Order: sequence, then C-alpha cells, then structure tokens
Amino acid sequence: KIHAYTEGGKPLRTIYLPKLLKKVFLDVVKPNTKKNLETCGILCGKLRQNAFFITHLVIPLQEATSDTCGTTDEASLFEFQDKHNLLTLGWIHTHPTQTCFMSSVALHTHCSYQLMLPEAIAIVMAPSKNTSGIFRLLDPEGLQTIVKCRKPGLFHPHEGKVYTMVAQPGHVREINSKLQVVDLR
Ligand SMILES: [Zn+2]
Repeated sequence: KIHAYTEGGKPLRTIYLPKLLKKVFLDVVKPNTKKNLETCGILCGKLRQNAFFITHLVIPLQEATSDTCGTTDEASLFEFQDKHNLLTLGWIHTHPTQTCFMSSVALHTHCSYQLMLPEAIAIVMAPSKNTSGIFRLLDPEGLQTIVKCRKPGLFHPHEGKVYTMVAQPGHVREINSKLQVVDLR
C-alpha cells in the first residue's frame, strides 16, 4: 500500500500514531500551557512486522520557560523504557504562544533522534494557533547541516532548508488505537 522514502532514497518503515495522542498530550500538559510554559514528551512504542506502533506518551522529568523545555533526568527515562522494552520513536512539545515550526533547539535535539532512528518524528503543537505539525529533518542534507553545526546559541539560524513535514499517511499514519500516558514528573 505505502512505501515512504527519504531524500536520499532510503526506505522508511511506517509509524502508527494514536489519533488521540496529540489531543491527550495537550490535556495532560494544559496547566503549563496556561502558565505559558512549554512541555515535552517522548513517543514510545514497539516494532512489530517492520512497522512501529506508538503505545506510550512519556512525560519525563523536565524544566521549561515560555521559550524552552528540556529533560533533567534521562536516567530514569532510560530505566522506564528499558524495563518495559519501549523504543524511542520520536518526541513532542508545545508552543504555547508561537506558530507551529521547528526551532533551532528542536532541530538540534531531533537530529540526534533521527540519526539513531531514521523514522523518528518530532510533533510540535501550537495551541494558541490551534495548529500542530509532524516534522523531520531532510535526510541526508538536513541531518548533515545540523551535525556539522557547532554554533553556540539557543535560537541561532541555519542556512539552507533543514527540515520538512512528514508525509502522511505514508511515513506516519494516524490511527484508532490505544495509548498509555506515563507521567514521570
Ligand atoms: Zn545549529
């Protein structure tokens, strides 16, 4: 039915995302959005038959401003995932006031995830704008740009096109399946 490919011609296995996830993530983190604070989550799941299914939304121990968010204890994130045999399939964070786009920070974070898993996706929610997006870096050219990048500075620019929206429903298909939310905060 569906074969998705990167810019470099490598095949991408399908990721099945619960349609409820986006909505549910906004629900659980709504208090921070109120206080104009970003929140991040991890999309976790399993590989069955050359396709990935997102089964858990994990909210890690974190810190945030209206501009940023970041994990503060990846050790217990690891232990949880290791204990329950859960793959890191991507991640999600909010833009309480902003438009829907991948920031410099997000691109640097996601680059590493996508190198470790070419299908890895970054979801960004913009509640205030009532828009959301599912993104990934161009592969190989965007990954290359961010890998070589050594600019200090949280909101610095990059030159050239670096990321793109994931094509749905080819790479990511939103379905009608279960979801556990694990809040580690
Ligand atoms: Zn950079």
